[PDB]
Amino acid sequence: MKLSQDSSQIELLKELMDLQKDMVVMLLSMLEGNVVNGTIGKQMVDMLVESSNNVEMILKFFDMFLKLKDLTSSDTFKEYDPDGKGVISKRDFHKA
Repeated sequence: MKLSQDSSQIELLKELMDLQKDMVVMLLSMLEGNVVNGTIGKQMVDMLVESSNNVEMILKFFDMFLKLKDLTSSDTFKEYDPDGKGVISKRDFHKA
């Protein structure tokens, strides 16, 4: 969140994303030998419910960015100002 709130710092955000990807890969490797009522699955869901707020913020961040990608090319934003490259006064962007 702190890194997305500003620019000129994309590298740190990308490295943090790679670290989170490796962490969830570790979780998947822990789960890859589970049963429907596995003790490891119970431990993981307990860890999630303990870290409820953090994973909520991560999911909200991902929702925001995925919905932005879906909305920038959904109804009228791709042909709003089709003169040259992307020219948005950001006021129409906010209202849309």
